Amino acid sequence: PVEVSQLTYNADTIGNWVPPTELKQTYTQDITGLKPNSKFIIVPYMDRVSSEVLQKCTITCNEVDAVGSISYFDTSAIKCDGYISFQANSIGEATFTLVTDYQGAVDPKPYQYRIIRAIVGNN
Amino acid sequence: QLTYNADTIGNWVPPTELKQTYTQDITGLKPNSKFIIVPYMDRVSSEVLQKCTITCNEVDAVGSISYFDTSAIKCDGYISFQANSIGEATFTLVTDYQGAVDPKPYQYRIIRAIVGNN
Repeated sequence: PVEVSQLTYNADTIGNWVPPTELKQTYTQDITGLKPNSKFIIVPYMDRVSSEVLQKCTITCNEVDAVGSISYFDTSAIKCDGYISFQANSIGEATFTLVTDYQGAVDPKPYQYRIIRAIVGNN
Repeated sequence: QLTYNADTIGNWVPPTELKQTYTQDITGLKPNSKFIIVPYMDRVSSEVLQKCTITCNEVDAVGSISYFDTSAIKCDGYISFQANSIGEATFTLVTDYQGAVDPKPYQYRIIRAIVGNN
């Protein structure tokens, strides 16, 4: 176990949300390979050319106690905001709900996420 | 035991010149505690290519943050740092904006692991 005086944050795990294939879509996505039963926070980041066709995406976890929503929007009024604080399950997984409303969706570029883990205790 | 607080948000002070290097102190933090600051965005693009890059002046801090609001959107990076004994941390901002009439600030979110005396 890591003493609080040696606490560090690992923030180098990044990934992509699978893009939708319809203009309005609700779906889920699993993230996998996490330390089992650890506490994490997932935050949005962006390095992404705007589609300029109003690609709105909201992510949440329907577990009570996974707290927060993440919002993405790429057209003029840029959103890359929110967070979700969650605990990975006993096999190192978590699931998220995505709700997308895109005004165009030919071959959309994924929105992007970063997972942060405090390395302290046995987390 | 371990929970995160991620609701502390703030603004980076905007530049007064087209090309600028300046510092900003974030204050009010728990003295000596360890944090990670990430960029976020909730902001109308200027469309005038407002580029901002941030690094931390504190001893042993690590990372860089980048912002860019025009076509190729950047809201990226992170800095992991320790607040000083006063509850402050100093950052260096490098800005290169193609226009700069009353610019909207770029935005940050500070994450703290609430564990032990952190």
